[PDB]
Amino acid sequence: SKLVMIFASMSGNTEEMADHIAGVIRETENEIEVIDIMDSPEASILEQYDGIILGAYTWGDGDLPDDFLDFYDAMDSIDLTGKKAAVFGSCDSAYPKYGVAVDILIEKLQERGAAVVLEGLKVELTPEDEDVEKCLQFGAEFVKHLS
Ligand SMILES: Cc1cc2nc3c(=O)[nH]c(=O)nc-3n(C[C@H](O)[C@H](O)[C@H](O)COP(=O)(O)O)c2cc1C
Ligand SMILES: OC[C@H]1O[C@H](O)[C@H](O)[C@@H](O)[C@@H]1O
Repeated sequence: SKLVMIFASMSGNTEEMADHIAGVIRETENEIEVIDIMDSPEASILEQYDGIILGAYTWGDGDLPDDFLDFYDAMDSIDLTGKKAAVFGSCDSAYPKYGVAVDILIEKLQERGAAVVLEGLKVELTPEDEDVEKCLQFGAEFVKHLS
């Protein structure tokens, strides 16, 4: 199957999660294209993949990264029925609205018809060894849901 991952990372933590999730997935007989939101992918490309993984940190007042906002709006015009999807992000518990960018992206994927096959994965700030193992398990479980 063909997979796409779109992530956002300002201080590298969500990037580290993306690289380890995609690196695990890459060891299967599936292709995965990993794209940084700062390269401005158009949301219509999501329609062209069998599975979709989004990664995002949370920004001010429980919001999406600023660089995700145009893409998020463009998701209202895409059809994801049938696709398998999942979301992860780095987070900070000094904020009350903890990791809610993950929950916002999950909700939009649901609205467009994707089958969200994993709970959202939230890691506090920089992954530690246990967090990297969670990233491994996330990629492993995602692949199990494909066909
Ligand atoms: C201005 C600012 C606002 C933030 N707001 C939240 C928030 O509401 N909730 C949250 O969980 N983290 C929030 N954070 C924390 C970032 O999500 C956190 O530092 C994360 O590790 C960044 O991921 P990154 O390294 O991929 O950029 C915010 C951080 C900054 C600097
Ligand atoms: O792409 C726009 C339209 O796509 C689908 O039909 C959605 O279910 C509908 O709510 C939306 O208005």
